[PDB]
Amino acid sequence: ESAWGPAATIAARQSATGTKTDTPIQKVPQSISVVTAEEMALHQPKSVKEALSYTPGVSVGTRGASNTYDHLIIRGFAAEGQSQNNYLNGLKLQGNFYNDAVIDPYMLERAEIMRGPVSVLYGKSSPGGLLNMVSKRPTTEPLKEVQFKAGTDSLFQTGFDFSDSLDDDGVYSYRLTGLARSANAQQKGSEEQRYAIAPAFTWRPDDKTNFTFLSYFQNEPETGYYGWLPKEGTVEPLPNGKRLPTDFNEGAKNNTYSRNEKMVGYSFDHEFNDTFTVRQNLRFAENKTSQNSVYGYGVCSDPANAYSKQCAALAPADKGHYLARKYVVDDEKLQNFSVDTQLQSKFATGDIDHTLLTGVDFMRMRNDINAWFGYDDSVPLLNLYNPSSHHHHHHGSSVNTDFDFNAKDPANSGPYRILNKQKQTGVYVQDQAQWDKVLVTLGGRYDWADQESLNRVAGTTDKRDDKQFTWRGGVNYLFDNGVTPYFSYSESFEPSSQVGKDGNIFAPSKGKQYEVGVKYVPEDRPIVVTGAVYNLTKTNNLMADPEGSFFSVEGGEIRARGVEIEAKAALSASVNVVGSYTYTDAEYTTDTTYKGNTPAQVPKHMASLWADYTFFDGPLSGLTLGTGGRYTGSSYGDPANSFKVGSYTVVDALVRYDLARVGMAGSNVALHVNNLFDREYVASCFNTYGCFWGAERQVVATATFRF
Ligand SMILES: CCCCCCCCCC[N+](C)(C)[O-]
Ligand SMILES: CCCCCCCCCC[N+](C)(C)[O-]
Repeated sequence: ESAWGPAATIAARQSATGTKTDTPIQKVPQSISVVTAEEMALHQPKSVKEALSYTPGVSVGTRGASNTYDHLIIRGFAAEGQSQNNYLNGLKLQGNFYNDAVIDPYMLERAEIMRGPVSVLYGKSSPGGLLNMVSKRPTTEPLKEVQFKAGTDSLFQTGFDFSDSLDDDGVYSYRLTGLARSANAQQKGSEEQRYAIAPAFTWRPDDKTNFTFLSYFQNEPETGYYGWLPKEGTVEPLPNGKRLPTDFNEGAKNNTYSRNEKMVGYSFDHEFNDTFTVRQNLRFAENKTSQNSVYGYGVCSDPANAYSKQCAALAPADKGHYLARKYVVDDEKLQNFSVDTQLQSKFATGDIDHTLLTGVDFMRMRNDINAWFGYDDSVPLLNLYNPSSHHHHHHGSSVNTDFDFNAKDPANSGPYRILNKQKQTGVYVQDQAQWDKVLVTLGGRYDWADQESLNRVAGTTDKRDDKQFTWRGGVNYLFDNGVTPYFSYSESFEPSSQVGKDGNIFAPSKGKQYEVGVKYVPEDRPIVVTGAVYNLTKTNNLMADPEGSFFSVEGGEIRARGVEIEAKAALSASVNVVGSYTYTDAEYTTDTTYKGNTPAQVPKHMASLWADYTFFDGPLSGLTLGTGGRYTGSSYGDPANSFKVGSYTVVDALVRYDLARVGMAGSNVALHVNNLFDREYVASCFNTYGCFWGAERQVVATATFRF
C-alpha cells in the first residue's frame, strides 16, 4: 500500500498528507483520516463532501442538501469568507469568492482529512482543517470499467474508468476517467449537470523514476441550489403554524449557476541513490464560474430586513410571514499555479535513523471578479403562507417567476468588481527520527504570503505581505503490539483579506493546537482504530469594534477542545465496519459581541457507525447488505446563539450483488439509499436568515461493469 495509491481494505495503513512522506498512520503525530475509494464505491456519494459523513471532526451539512461546494468545517473551524480549504495531490486548489473548484469523487483514489494546524507543511491555512484528495493513477493491471446510475429526482449518470499499459514492461501506462451526470435538485426548479474527464499518464523509465501527468477537465452548466431560507418556516414554525416543505425554492425560476474547471500538472518522483529521493508536484488551473441568483434573506420581520422599505409596508403582524430576497450576478475567472519540490534525505546517527524532508512550496493565484449585488429592495418579496400549505407538502413547492437580472437599478443594487491576487512561497524542514520504538517528528516552515486586491470601482488597491513561521513537534511510541500512543504540538497561520479602520489589511490569525491520542494499527489483522483529544486555539480573530463602527478589530480568540475517536475495519472477509464519535467544544474566548458563545453550524456531538456484510455461501453468494447511521447533535444557528438547530440521525442502506453468477465477476449491481426514513431536518443555519434543509431520502441504482 502506497500513500498515493489504493489500500486493499476499507482501512488504509499508509498516508503521506501529514508528513509529506509515505508513512504508516500510527507513525504520524497528528489526527489523519483516510476514506478509501472502496468506501466511496460503497455509498456512491455525490461529492467528496458527502464521502466524509462517517469521518470524525468534520461537519458536512454547512449547506445541507446543496453540493455546489465541498465546504467543510473541521474541528469547529473553516477558511474565512466561506472559502474552501481543499488540496488535490499535495497542492492547494486555491479558490476565491465564488471561484472554488470541486473534483468528482469518481476520479479519486482516496480523500484524506488532516485535523489541526497544517501550515508546518502547507503554508497559510485555516486552523485545524485540511482536505487532500489523491487522483486516480494508472493501475498495475488492466482496468476497463463502465458505470451506470439512475435514481431519485431523475438522476442519470454514465461514467467510465480505463487504465492499461502501452508496452509490456509498464514503462508507459495511462488512465482515463470520465463521467456524465444529470439530476434535479431537491429544491423545485433547480438542476445539476456535470461533465468531467480525468486524463492521466504515467512514465516509469525505470524502478526509481516516476513522472505522472495528472489532468482534470470539468464543465457544469447548472450547479444547483445555493439559497438561504429563514429559520421561520424551517427550524421554527411560520405564523400560520406551518413550515416550508424541504423542496421549497425561494429563488427566481430563472436562477442559473455554472462553473468551469481546467487543470494540467504532474506528480514526479525520482530515487537517485540509497539516501536521496526527489519528488515534485505541479499543477496549473484555470477555473470559471458565473451566476444569476436570487437568494433569500430573512423574513420581513427579521432584524436583517429592518431597513427594507418593501418590508416596512406590511401590517406589523405580517412582516413575519413574508420573505425578503436579494440577488447577485457573478462571473469570475482565476488561474492557479502551484509547485512543490522536496528532497527526502535518508541517513543514520547511531541507533537513530533519520528521514529528513526539506523543500520549497510555491503558488500564485489570480481571480478576476465581475459581479452585481442587489440590496434591501433589489427584488420582490415572496409570501410564505401559500407555499406552506398542505397541498405543497403534498404535491410539492412551485417554481416561482423569472427576474430581471439585467435591470441593475442604481438604487437597490450595486457593482462589485475586484481583482484578487495571491502568492505564497515557503521553505520547510522536517525530520522523522526513529530511535527504535521511539519515533519523534519535528519540523518547521517559513512562508512569504503576499496578496493584492484591486477594486475596479473604488480604484483602490490593498496589498499586504506576510512573513510567517510555524513549526510542529510530536512523538509516537511504537508498541510492538499495535498500540501507538502519541502527542504533538502544531501551529497554523491564516492571512486576512479584510481591511480595518486604518485602511490596512489585518494581520494573520494563528493556530495553536495541543493534541495527544493513541493509534492502534495491529500488523496482523486489517483494522485501524484511532482516538484523540485536543486543544486547538485560533488567536487574533476578527471581532466587532468596541467603538462600534463599520470596521472590525482584531485580537479576538476562539478555542476548540474536544475528543475524536474513529474505527474502520475488516472484521471478516464478509464483515466491514466504520464508526466514529466527535466531541467538539468550540467557544469564543475573547470577543466583543460573542464572548462565551459557540460558533454557528458546529454541533457539540457527532457520531456515525456503518457495517456491511457479504455472503460467499449459499444462494446469497455475492450478496452484500450494508447499513449505517449518522448522528448530528444540535447546534447554534447564528453567532448570537439566538436560536438552535435540533439534532437528527440519518440512516443509510446498501444492497450490492456480485454479477459473477452471470459470467461477470468484478461487475455488480447495487442499490444505495440515503436517509432511509426520509427524515426531515434542517441541516443547519449560519444565521437566523440562513438555514438549509437537509437532504430528503434518495435512492440510486448502480450497475458498474468490469470488462
Ligand atoms: C459509535 C459511537 C456512537 C456514540 C453515539 C453517542 C451519542 C451522544 C449523544 C449526546 N447527547 C445528545 C445525548 O447529549
Ligand atoms: C449512529 C449513532 C446513533 C446515535 C443516536 C444518538 C441519539 C441521542 C438522542 C438523545 N436526545 C436527543 C434524545 O437527548
